[PDB]
Amino acid sequence: GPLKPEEHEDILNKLLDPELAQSERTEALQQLRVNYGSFVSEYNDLTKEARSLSTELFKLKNAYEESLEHLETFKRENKNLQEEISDLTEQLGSSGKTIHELEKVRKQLEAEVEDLEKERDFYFGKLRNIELICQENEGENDPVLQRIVDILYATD
Amino acid sequence: PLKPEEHEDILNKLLDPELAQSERTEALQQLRVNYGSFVSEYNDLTKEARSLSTELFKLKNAYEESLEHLETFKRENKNLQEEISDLTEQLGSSGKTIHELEKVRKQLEAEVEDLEKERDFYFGKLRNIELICQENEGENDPVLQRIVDILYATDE
Repeated sequence: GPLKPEEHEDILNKLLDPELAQSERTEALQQLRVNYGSFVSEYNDLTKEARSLSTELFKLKNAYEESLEHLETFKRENKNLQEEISDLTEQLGSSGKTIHELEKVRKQLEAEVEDLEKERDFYFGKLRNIELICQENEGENDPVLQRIVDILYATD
Repeated sequence: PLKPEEHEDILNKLLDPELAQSERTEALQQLRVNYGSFVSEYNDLTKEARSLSTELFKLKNAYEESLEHLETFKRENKNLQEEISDLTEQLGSSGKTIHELEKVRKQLEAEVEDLEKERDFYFGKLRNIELICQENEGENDPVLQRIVDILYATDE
């Protein structure tokens, strides 16, 4: 780009001698002049660049805060959905425990019905068998047997 | 640093090789000091620029990380919310199992009751018949003896 400090100094040295080539004197000044105009334009450009960088910054700062706000509202919804799932699985736990107890109850009741059915059949079959014996012997006209028959035939 | 016109005015003095040696040394020193400090202010600004080009870089990265965290929570929240509807169906059917098992419990308890009544009814008849056979033991009646054999026979 422009002139480095030690190069600039090289020209100043030439300009010190009051009796060096006048053509080279005026040529040395035009170098200093053209250099100084470039260095001002370089500095200016660099100032326009830093200003625009500062504008990109706080334009990105507006975006960062909208995103940090957006991200926080999903963090909260994520936590709310967590507690939601937690509460449903606690209910599934209790529901499951209730079902397990009702199934034990059902199993107990079915074993009791089986037993009671078989006991009822056992008594009924005895009454059938006893009526066959009364029937075999009815020609005896035995009033004791007929009392047994009266018990057998009585309806609820 | 000095304005381009002040710089020019110092070049205009130096154009003259007959300028007094004291005036020339001071002029040259004016351009010397000015140039070094201009290069300083230029280099301060360059490192000041690249400073904000790094902060902008870090912030850009942070902002994009913020966006990606928001996409992760979004995708996760839809996944949680679909999990809740699944858990909710599971719990809904769980409650239906409880209601069905409760209806079954009531029906089986009512059936146990009915079978106890019917069992007691036939048993009551057998008891009345045992009493008749007991009261008529003295008869030594083989028909009653066969009825007694039935009353006391075992299920096996």
